[PDB]
Amino acid sequence: NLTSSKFEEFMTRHQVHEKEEFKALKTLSIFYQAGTSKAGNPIFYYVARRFKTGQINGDLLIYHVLLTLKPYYAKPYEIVVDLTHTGPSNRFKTDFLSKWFVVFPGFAYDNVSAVYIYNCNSWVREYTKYHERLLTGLKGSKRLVFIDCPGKLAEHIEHEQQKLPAATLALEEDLKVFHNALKLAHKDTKVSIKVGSTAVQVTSAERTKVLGQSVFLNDIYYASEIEEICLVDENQFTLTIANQGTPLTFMHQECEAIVQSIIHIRTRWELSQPDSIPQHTKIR
Ligand SMILES: CCCCCCCCCCCCCCCCCC(=O)O[C@@H](COC(=O)CCCCCCCCCCCCCCC)COP(=O)(O)OCCN
Repeated sequence: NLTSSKFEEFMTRHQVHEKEEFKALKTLSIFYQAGTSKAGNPIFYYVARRFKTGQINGDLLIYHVLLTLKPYYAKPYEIVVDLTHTGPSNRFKTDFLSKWFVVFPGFAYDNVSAVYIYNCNSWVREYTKYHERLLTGLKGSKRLVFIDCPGKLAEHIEHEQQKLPAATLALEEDLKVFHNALKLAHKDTKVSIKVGSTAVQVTSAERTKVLGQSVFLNDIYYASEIEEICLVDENQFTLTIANQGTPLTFMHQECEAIVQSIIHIRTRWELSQPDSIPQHTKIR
């Protein structure tokens, strides 16, 4: 017996404005409004990789999202979802994922004009497949728009109005592209490794079906997550990532040149961290 009105009433009396954990949600900037699109509707951003799946009460996030939509959700609006560097540590669960469908007034769902998903990656696609039963409503919908490059965003949201997180923008500068590479797995597929100053981006060069739509799957591995860099052969090199299990092996004509480039970034981070040395070793 849960509806949009009871949830709204419950939070109000269960006062949360002075919790000192509801305030931090604003500074963290998980959900905020910025700019307007060509059609003239306001645009809201959702930074997906700022939510830790077990550190705050889930109901607080819903209330914060709701409280910033009341003045606007009576008319059409648009949402930009930023999935940069999203992983299993910031997922929703079935108990908490199904709440999002039964908490807002029924017309709030209809006013959503379009959705712009940004920087999808492999984990998200697998996450969608597992929960495909719930997300059947979104299957094949025409309101989902997938962005392939930052330039395409200009068409829908005009430049000088887009406000993405400062971190997200920094991940598209000083790039060192290596086109035509190939990824070695159970089923290989073209990729294009890029090695910026801070992190390594494995941008797939082939479109794949996500929620019934073809799209590219860009993946980002940060320096701190890089553990092993080796060159088995000039044809192939292998990378090991923390907590990801099996290492990733790729084939390129100049793997040694690419392998050298990654080492430079890793070495600089080693100097960057001030801590002398960690204590003990984690074993699984
Ligand atoms: C109603 C307004 C909702 C505003 C939400 C703002 C915050 C965005 C957060 C997006 C990620 C987390 C929530 C994802 C589930 C949202 C489910 C939902 O509300 O879906 C309905 C409305 O959705 C929308 O209008 C916008 C959908 C947002 C984008 C969804 C992306 C899905 C792709 C995978 C996301 C993986 C996220 C991983 C964890 C962060 C679909 O329409 P319907 O016909 O089923 O509704 C009638 C139900 N009685």
